[PDB]
Amino acid sequence: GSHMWIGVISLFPEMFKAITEFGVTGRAVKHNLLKVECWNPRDFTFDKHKTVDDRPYGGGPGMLMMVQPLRDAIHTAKAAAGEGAKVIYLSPQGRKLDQGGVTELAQNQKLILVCGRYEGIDERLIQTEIDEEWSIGDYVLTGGELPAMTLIDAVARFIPGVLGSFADGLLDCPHYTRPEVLEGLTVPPVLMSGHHEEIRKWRLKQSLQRTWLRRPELLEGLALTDEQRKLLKEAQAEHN
Amino acid sequence: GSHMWIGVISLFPEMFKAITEFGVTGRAVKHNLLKVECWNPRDFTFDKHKTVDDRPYGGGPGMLMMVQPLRDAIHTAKAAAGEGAKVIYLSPQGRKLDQGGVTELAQNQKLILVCGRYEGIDERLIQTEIDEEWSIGDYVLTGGELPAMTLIDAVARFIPGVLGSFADGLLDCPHYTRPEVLEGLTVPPVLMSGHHEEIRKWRLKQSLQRTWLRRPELLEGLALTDEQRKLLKEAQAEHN
Ligand SMILES: NC(=O)c1ccc(NCc2ccccc2O)nc1
Ligand SMILES: NC(=O)c1ccc(NCc2ccccc2O)nc1
Repeated sequence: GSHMWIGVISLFPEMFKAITEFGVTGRAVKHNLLKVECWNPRDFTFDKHKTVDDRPYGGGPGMLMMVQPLRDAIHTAKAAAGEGAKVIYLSPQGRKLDQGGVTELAQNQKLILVCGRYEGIDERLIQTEIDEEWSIGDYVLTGGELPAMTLIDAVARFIPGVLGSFADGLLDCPHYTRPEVLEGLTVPPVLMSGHHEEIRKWRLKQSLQRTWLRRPELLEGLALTDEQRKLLKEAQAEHN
Repeated sequence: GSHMWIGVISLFPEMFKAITEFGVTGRAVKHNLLKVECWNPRDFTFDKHKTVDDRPYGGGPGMLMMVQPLRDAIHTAKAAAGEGAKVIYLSPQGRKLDQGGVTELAQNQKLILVCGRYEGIDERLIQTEIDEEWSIGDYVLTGGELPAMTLIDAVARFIPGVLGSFADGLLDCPHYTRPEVLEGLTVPPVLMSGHHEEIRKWRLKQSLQRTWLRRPELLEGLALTDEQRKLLKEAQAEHN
């Protein structure tokens, strides 16, 4: 229906088996809700040793991805995607991914994800080939593959049919399952009460309290409902 | 030497092949700089159908991980790790991972990473079994495996021997490799000059400018050197 095609450019395409063969994303792939298609720059080399890296001008300790195989791999993915595919580069210099950003990217029916290795890719390729640069967080990894897979997994959840408290901007409430007592610790009685409205308000209150204690800046981004304002006040009063 | 042991609790241990079999982390594993060891809660079930999920008290659409197999898997990993292993739970409610946080976690010789699935794990297990809760970013994924792999990859880079501009808190400068001209776009002459000190100052200036334009809040966290203050001022003047 609202299926998604994701093209991937990567020197290690077999890494993507982690999402295409397992769990909820693996089911999405098998049910044709999600298609992940990989192109390896190594297949676009012409020298005997299939060289995919190159030295940076100006010197420095690191290598970059070699332009010609990377560029040809990208052009080949773009031709397969046809019109309307947004090309994304994963890097620490990119726009910081968050849930609102995930819902934005989920609007695209087609994506091409370029996974950098070594010190990354030539700046002029970013200018000529990349539409948007994104980061999954403020840390450095050995490659863009885990960030690409993270992005795929996150947007996959918004494909209808893929799934069987972040939505209103709060951290999740605590959850409990069997047994009723675990190392002396009991389940909050309200969760046993069967009183659906009390349970809803307890969970909402807990989410508000948790967000306030752990991530108070997230509250500032919100326009709380009357009910949310009440429950948050009660929680802060009980904490005091 | 300063090798690292990482125990992993996961319903999909084969996902970790993505880091243990490929690239720089795969080399780290083969060279015994990094050891990743997985325990699957499914192996700790006793019923015919090997059930690893359970219903949450209070109702709700989701499932949680079943306590008994998860708990037994964790205890088994802890016994293998011996003393000094810090147990980490990956979740959106956790401390936000950044590079300074990565360098903190990299101090541990032993880690145990618990990967949640479904709606996560019982709150009382977090209290009784988990030392620290971490998030790789403000978004929701289908499982804690990609966050665990992200964390492993990031800390792996600080293991001596694993590697062959974030360090001073700035975004990276632009990088260029062959060819000298790419779709009309030329390499900045300074990078061709062989003038090492000019090249260093150009790169530093670019990093400062890039950080200022894309991530100005990161600059506020820094105490800039005289040189950095000068180059940033020049860059802002040239932008104006
Ligand atoms: N925070 C991130 O989203 C992220 C993305 C990619 C990455 N490493 C590959 C790479 C390294 C350096 C430059 C460009 C690159 O593509 N590490 C972290
Ligand atoms: N931002 C993160 O680090 C992150 C970690 C785990 C995750 N999903 C598994 C899971 C989902 C919900 C609750 C607990 C859980 O363990 N999604 C994102």
